[PDB]
Amino acid sequence: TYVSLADLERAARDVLPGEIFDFLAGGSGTEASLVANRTALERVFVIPRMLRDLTDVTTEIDIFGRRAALPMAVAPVAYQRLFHPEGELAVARAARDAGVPYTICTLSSVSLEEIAAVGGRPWFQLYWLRDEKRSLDLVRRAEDAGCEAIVFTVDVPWMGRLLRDMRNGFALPEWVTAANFDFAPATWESVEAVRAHTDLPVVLKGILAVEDARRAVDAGAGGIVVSNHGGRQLDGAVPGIEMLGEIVAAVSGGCEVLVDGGIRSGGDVLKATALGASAVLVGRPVMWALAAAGQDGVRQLLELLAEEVRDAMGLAGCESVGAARRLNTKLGVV
Amino acid sequence: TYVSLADLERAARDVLPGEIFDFLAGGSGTEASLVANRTALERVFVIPRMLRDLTDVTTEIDIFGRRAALPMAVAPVAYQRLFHPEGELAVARAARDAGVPYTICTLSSVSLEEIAAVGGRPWFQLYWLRDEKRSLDLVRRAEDAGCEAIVFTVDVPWMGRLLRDMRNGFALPEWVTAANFDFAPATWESVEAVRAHTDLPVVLKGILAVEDARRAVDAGAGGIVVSNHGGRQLDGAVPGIEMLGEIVAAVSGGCEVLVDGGIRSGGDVLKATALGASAVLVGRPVMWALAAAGQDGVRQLLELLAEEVRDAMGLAGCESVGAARRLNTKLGVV
Amino acid sequence: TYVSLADLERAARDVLPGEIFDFLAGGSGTEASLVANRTALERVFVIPRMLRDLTDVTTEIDIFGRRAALPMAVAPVAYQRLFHPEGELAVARAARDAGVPYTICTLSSVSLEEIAAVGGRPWFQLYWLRDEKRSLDLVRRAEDAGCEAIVFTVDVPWMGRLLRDMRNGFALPEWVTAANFDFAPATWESVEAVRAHTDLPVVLKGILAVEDARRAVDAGAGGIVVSNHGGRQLDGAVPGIEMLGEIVAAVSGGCEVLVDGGIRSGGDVLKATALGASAVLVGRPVMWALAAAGQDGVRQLLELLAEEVRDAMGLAGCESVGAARRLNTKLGVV
Amino acid sequence: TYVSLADLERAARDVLPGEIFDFLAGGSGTEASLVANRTALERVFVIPRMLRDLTDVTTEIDIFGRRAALPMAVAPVAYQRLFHPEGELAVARAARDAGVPYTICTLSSVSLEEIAAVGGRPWFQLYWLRDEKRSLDLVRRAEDAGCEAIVFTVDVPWMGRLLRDMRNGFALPEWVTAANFDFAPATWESVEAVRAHTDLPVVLKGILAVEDARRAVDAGAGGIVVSNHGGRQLDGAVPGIEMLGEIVAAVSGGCEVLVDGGIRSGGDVLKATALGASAVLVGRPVMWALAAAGQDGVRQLLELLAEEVRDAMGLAGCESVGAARRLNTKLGVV
Ligand SMILES: Cc1cc2c(cc1C)[n+]([C@@](O)(C(N)=O)c1ccccc1)c1c(=O)[nH]c(=O)[nH]c1[n+]2C[C@H](O)[C@H](O)[C@H](O)COP(=O)(O)O
Ligand SMILES: Cc1cc2c(cc1C)[n+]([C@@](O)(C(N)=O)c1ccccc1)c1c(=O)[nH]c(=O)[nH]c1[n+]2C[C@H](O)[C@H](O)[C@H](O)COP(=O)(O)O
Ligand SMILES: Cc1cc2c(cc1C)[n+]([C@@](O)(C(N)=O)c1ccccc1)c1c(=O)[nH]c(=O)[nH]c1[n+]2C[C@H](O)[C@H](O)[C@H](O)COP(=O)(O)O
Ligand SMILES: Cc1cc2c(cc1C)[n+]([C@@](O)(C(N)=O)c1ccccc1)c1c(=O)[nH]c(=O)[nH]c1[n+]2C[C@H](O)[C@H](O)[C@H](O)COP(=O)(O)O
Repeated sequence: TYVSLADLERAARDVLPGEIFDFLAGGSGTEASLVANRTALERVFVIPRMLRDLTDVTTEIDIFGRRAALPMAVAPVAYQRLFHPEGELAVARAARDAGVPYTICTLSSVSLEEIAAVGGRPWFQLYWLRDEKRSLDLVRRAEDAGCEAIVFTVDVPWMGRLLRDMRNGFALPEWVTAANFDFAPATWESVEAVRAHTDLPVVLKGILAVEDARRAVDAGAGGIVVSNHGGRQLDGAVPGIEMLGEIVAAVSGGCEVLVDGGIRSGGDVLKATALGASAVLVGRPVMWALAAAGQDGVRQLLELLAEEVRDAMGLAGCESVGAARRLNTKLGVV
Repeated sequence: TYVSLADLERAARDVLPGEIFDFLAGGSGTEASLVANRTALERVFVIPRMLRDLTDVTTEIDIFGRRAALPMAVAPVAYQRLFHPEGELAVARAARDAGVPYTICTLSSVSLEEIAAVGGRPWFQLYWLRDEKRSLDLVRRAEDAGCEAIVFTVDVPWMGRLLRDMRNGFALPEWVTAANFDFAPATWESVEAVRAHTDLPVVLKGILAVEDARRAVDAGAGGIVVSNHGGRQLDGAVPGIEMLGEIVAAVSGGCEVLVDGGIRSGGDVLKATALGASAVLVGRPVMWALAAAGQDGVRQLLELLAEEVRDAMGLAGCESVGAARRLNTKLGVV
Repeated sequence: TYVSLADLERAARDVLPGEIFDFLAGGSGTEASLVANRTALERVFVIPRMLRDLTDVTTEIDIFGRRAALPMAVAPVAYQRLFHPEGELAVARAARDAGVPYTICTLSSVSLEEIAAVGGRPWFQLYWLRDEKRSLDLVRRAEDAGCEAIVFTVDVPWMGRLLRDMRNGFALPEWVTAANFDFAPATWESVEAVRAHTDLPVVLKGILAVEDARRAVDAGAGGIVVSNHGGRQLDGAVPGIEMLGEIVAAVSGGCEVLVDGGIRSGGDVLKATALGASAVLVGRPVMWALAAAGQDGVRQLLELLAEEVRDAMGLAGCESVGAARRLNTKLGVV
Repeated sequence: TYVSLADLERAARDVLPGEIFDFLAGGSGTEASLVANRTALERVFVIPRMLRDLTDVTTEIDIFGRRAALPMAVAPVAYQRLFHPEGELAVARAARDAGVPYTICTLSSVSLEEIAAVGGRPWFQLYWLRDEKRSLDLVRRAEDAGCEAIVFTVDVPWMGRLLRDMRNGFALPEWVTAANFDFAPATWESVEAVRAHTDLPVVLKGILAVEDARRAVDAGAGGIVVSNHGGRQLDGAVPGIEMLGEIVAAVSGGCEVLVDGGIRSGGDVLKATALGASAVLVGRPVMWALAAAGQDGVRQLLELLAEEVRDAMGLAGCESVGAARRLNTKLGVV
């Protein structure tokens, strides 16, 4: 029914109201960083290895103590009921059935306790709130509901200027709510409060500067996500993929280094791991599957990605994800 | 009404006679430098910083002793009554209300004494005239009218070959005059005469060679504008943005280093300051706002740019323009 | 009738059912490596030499002890009866008449004994089978039939995901069979078994990593083909042409270094030899000639390539292929 | 009537039979080098100098002892009566009136004695003939007719494959003859014979390798033309402009270094001299002027180029062509 992610997006374009598709597809400003995320992955070529034993090819990884089926998690994407009536529950169920971590947003259209109840060891994405006490109660909620990691999003002191939204007069419909509720910019002091408040690993999403990666490790982060936020925050922010190699070297095994932005295939996952990522986050494509076919859509996308990943690892001579990290790359043209 | 500068230009294209739009939009020769000004800014990506205190984000700067609201001034653009009946007065009033310096041209279609009377601490742009005595009387006029800086334009021994103008038979209409009047190429001797004749800071516009920047500082310039003149002078002249980093390093704090050409957004201002500029000049977009909506148009453009700038600084972790200058960049592709 | 290879392909597009043309033309995944093979050859420019003695310009080479008319062989392409009723026999006859080695596939639609009987010293391309004993009997067959080299294809643990085929529901027609029959991934242990089983030179096709080239030489390979398999295996695998220079230097005369992917002209052959290749393989264009005009088509293509090669060598000042290898190159843009 | 060279070519496209325009416009093979000649000049940007004394801006040069009005000569272009009934005489007259050297071809459609009689100190371009004695008699003819330099073309052991000509069945019409007559590849021995046979400076056209430039100087060449022959010889040969800087450094003042290919404006002339050329050759654009308007056309083109050159030198701060050679450049993108 679907052979690549490309045909998914077309499906979602038909199903969704254009102002919802635009909300999902769009970037900030002139969408330079949105485009650059794809340019970066397309410039990377792999140097595959030949003739290696591929008896037990496995795409599994251990991350934050738990096994995952792929080196991938579902990116935090707010208001998932915009794309399908079951919203976050459809996606979280498909993620659990696929063995892939799911990231519950601070701004989910279903409450985090409900999404966590689905099972499948989920993660919680935090946005720093007005006062510290509410922020730490959010952490506590997610911790009590059984979430396994606090994904502290650090690149949104405020939202980027999403011009597609401005020229649509797009507003949150009234059947979509911030189910976790009945906002202020974070600092390294905020990170310290969260780290002190939880035993869960704390993961900072939106690190792009080598020195912010070093400071994340010193701050006790269990990991970072190297990310320009899908090109929706600072327009002109460097793509995560372009900083990944440097950051991995500076961090020097001190924490997990994830990357997101533009992952559209198993080959892209391979590239990311060959540049040194522990895992990737996938955002928009998961929402395309959700809008096209609900939970079964996302399941199919996750299975198609699982096959593409295992395909690419074997054709490159990698029996484990660790070996994929030891691949070399070469930059190409366009 | 307007979300980016892009939609402004479209507005001005409708309102203006095509031969006036062409006069404003065009470059010299094959317009290679015109295009290259945009290519240069689009190749630059910022490495934003995270989690920094943004309590008092301020886009203000001190330049030539005075406070400015943004790190930006209105570029000198001759014959502004081509674009609107109020011409330079509409733009200067909007500049003053926005806290942004305005550059009165030697070739303004309203006299400099009138434009300065608007208030708002303006600057005077000088073209070297036939004989030294008239040139220095121009300086004296501008100094007496209360102008705060002499912007000595040094890259026009004569005008570039504007081919759009040749193929339109465009000529100055008879309702547009050089209101300052009832021309010869400048040299370093001319700069010295002007410097001796005024206590105002002297700023050389059109410096592109690292060694001309060094000599500007030795000559006593209070600053330079690194500029290929909007691609209207030497076609094939390197973009200012591409020389900015080198020049800033060679000048080593010896004078203010401004840049112009292609600034089209708050992100572009951020890029320029991350490459080391003290401030930028904006030319064509201001004229688009003037032609579309007179003084209120320019006010809106200046406010939209002010928001975009403050947006971009905060998303990049910069509480001051000084911090924006300490950002790193990375060159991308196309 | 035909002046370049370009007009051949058009001819084949008309003659062939679209799902057969797609099977021939297509790559894996998003076809990034397919495209990159052409991008790589188009970025390379030659620095020709002038005024050298061109009395006896000869395109001949000695490879694996035998003389060849051109520094080129026909790439292994399975199921050649898809393109013409005479299939591999038409191509092998044209190859023999042109003095160019022909590579019999494991998956040929005519048996290898028949294709070898055509004459013209052919080569045998091996895919590792289910059990070692069948694999080595294949080698033995080809050796007994008089094949001169075992081209061990090492980059297909399994096939790449050919999306053009998936979206056509393309399947092998019933008049096309694997005539050699009435599959498992290879390892360096497999290479060693083959080397021990034959006195023929063993050539590993699909080497892209410098260290796999070094290991090939240590393994006793008489040569390698530096190849990403025409962009049909790992999508995103670096083009052979981009690794050729490095590999040639690492191998340091230890074995023949061939390259394939994207060769479309005599100039391309020249580029490959200037980067250090001993010879190239040509795949798709030969099938275009086969589909357009059977054996006479391939003969014409081989003659047109022979002239283009000799043309390019002489205009570059090369009397022998050895001299072409001593040419320098320069990388260009797009 | 004409503002740039662009509008000339359009004029010639209308006037000329398409198979004649194609003969003039076309390159060899896939026309990669034809295109690359323009790409190379468009990637080069100048770093202009400011505020320099421009009292006596002069575009004149001394080359081979004689004064020329511009740093430019008309490239050798065979069979000029294809483009206009007056052929080489129209062009040579316009060249003389403009103070620009003219290169008489071995294959001119008017005899060299006639073209030289026009005046204006012309040059003779030599192709090595069947036997040495005829070749040296050609040199002697040109020397006796008063030619001032032997432009020995060294990059045509035979002609490139001009595919536009093959697909037009283009043949020399019967009103166009090789007026110098009633061919064999050259070697360094041929150069030595010519040098011994004439006191005229010998200039080798088609040098692209740094070491061929060194050997040209050792051979006693009074100069070289760094040229890939307008992309009509080896398709894929590096553009002259891309080798010019290296060659100028290796030659180290030992001979004049000219360049051709793609010169289309005064800016292009400036770029070439900033990379170190003594002068350029211009080919196709001169034929466009000849076909559009005969002798007056070429005169207009030469005057338009003279103005563009003087324009560009002054805007870059160069009072002499020597100063233009001391400009720096910067490579850009596309
Ligand atoms: C597409 C998309 C991405 C969003 C997202 C909403 C959408 C519709 N949201 C929003 O914050 C946002 N600013 O848009 C949000 C939207 C509306 C209101 C408030 C917030 C969140 C979020 O909550 N908390 C986060 O940590 N990241 C977010 N991302 C980025 C995502 O997680 C990956 O970084 C990136 O999508 C990888 O790229 P790719 O899609 O190419 O795989
Ligand atoms: C668009 C434009 C730019 C002009 C301008 C006129 C126009 C219509 N004029 C003219 O000299 C000129 N040569 O066109 C002029 C026009 C007509 C007659 C005589 C003179 C002046 C000028 O007086 N004195 C100067 O110092 N600079 C000038 N600029 C360049 C501007 O100040 C910025 O350097 C650049 O515009 C930044 O680029 P961007 O627009 O992308 O922000
Ligand atoms: C176009 C094409 C290339 C094939 C080919 C089939 C086709 C239709 N086959 C296939 O394996 C394949 N995977 O498609 C095969 C097809 C279908 C079923 C099973 C196998 C073989 C093969 O048997 N054994 C090999 O060693 N290489 C193969 N190549 C790659 C070729 O030899 C050159 O490497 C490359 O074509 C140079 O590039 P270019 O064409 O630009 O000159
Ligand atoms: C366009 C053109 C260029 C020719 C030319 C003929 C044409 C129609 N001819 C031909 O040899 C040729 N091979 O085409 C020729 C044609 C037909 C029969 C036999 C010979 C000669 C030639 O006699 N002796 C030479 O030394 N160079 C030649 N060029 C190259 C020229 O002098 C500059 O190198 C280049 O044109 C600079 O580039 P640009 O045009 O961009 O300024």
